[PDB]
Amino acid sequence: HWGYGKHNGPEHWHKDFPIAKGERQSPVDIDTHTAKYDPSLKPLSVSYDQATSLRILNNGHAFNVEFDDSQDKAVLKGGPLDGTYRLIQFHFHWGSLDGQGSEHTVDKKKYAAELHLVHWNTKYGDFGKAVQQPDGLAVLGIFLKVGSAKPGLQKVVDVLDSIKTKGKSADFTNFDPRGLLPESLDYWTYPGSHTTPPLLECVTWIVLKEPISVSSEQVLKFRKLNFNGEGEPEELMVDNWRPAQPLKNRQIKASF
Ligand SMILES: [Zn+2]
Repeated sequence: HWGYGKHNGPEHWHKDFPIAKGERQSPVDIDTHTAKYDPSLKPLSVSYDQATSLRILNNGHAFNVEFDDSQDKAVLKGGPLDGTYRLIQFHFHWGSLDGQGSEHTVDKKKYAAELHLVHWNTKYGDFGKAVQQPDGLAVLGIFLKVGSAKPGLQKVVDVLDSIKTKGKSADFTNFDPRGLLPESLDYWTYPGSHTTPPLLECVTWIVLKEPISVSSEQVLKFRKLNFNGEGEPEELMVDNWRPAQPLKNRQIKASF
């Protein structure tokens, strides 16, 4: 099936998911000079004090931190959004080297990694139904640069050993997502899609301007993950990012 290799990479996805070359595909390049300042844009509201993490899993394309979304426990509202979005999971995209890894780019600049906090619109009742709506999801994107270590991230780094290969999972309770947020909530927003198959065009992108710094050692551990299942040839999980897609008329607005 699809992956990030030469034979099943992003350039091949269109064959199985024709929407690959749709009109509101993601990620894109954020041109800071063309992005439009919108004063009608409300401040983001991140309510994660009562978040409940459950576990972490290696799905063979990335690692996911799953949360209990049976109640309005960890929610996102305000900004360009209408209604309440519930956090379901978070994952990252990274590279083989520090000069690449982000999906979205700023003025063509690539970051070391990119964190995705995925949320679904409650009016649709479940994740599965939300992915069928134009306003079904809301993903908060955060860039990672290499500098100083991120204390909040270390809990996640230490558990990777446990989910080395495709299909493994481990209990992961009492993880507070708040340790991964930058100081500023200033952002860019545009309508787009998921960055992995089914690449459904149901996402309201919310990309934070201010990146979070992670240490060399922390990102190094990400790079030790495997795409492959256990007992199979070892394929390091690196460069699990999709290249920037055409804006195609769409407009990127700024909250600042
Ligand atoms: Zn993602």
